[PDB]
Amino acid sequence: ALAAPPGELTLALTPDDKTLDPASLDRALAILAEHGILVLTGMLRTRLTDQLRTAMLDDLPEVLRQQDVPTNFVPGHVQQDPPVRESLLFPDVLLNPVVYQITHAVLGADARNAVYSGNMNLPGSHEQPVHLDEPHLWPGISHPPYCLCVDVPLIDFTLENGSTEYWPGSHVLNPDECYDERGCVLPAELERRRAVAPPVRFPIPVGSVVIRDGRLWHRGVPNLSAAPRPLLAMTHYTEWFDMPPIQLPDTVKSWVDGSDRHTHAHFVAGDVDHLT
Ligand code: NI
Repeated sequence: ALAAPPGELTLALTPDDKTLDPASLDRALAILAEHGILVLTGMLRTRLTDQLRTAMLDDLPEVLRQQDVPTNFVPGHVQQDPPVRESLLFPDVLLNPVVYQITHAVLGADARNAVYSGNMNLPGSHEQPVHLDEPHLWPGISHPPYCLCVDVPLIDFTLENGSTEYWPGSHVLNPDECYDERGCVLPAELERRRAVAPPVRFPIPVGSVVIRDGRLWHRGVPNLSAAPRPLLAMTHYTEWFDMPPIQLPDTVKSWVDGSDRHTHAHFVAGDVDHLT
């Protein structure tokens, strides 16, 4: 069992680091190209993650009261958006300079964030099937990345509370008849891959940010703790990939809109209801 993120996937920062130096950026990119997953430690201040964790746990009762609680694949992996109230929208989270340095270098200067969502993994949750969150664009074709998932754990993720299983290097795999309509990986391909490059799972401390290819094979797993495990999730896409805009209150337009760290946003006059 791993006690920490593996050194080969990890770059250590502080919240004062606003850019990676050239050698660190090169390493970040080499990790993403080879392994499809990069763990950045020490990115976000406690003040921010505390507030986001508290807001998501406070919203959970409303989410659980809905008629059909929306889940990712199997019981206990609840889809839950974080609030888009002005007081909980932070430049260092939505427009993190290190994250965008990386996504600009991989996806281009006009890459844009188009997801502001989350995954609440409840106590007693089930095992998800191995899947990709975003598909390859044509079957049987090798092509470069068009999207990067930016995952923000809001508590310490442990082997006990449902730290995600990742399949390193799987982001480039796209043989024929590999994926079903839900993005789940066909069992024959899973087992062939396992023999060559087995999956890994490891603790990730709150304050970290995980950047990964949207095509990376992974699965959520059971949370065997007594506490819900919140993840905040964003996804950067090439400018040409069609996505609906993120609904944001126009009280953040001044700093969101016109930044060179792009967001595909629609700005609204009221407060936005993130939950319904
Ligand atoms: Ni997933």
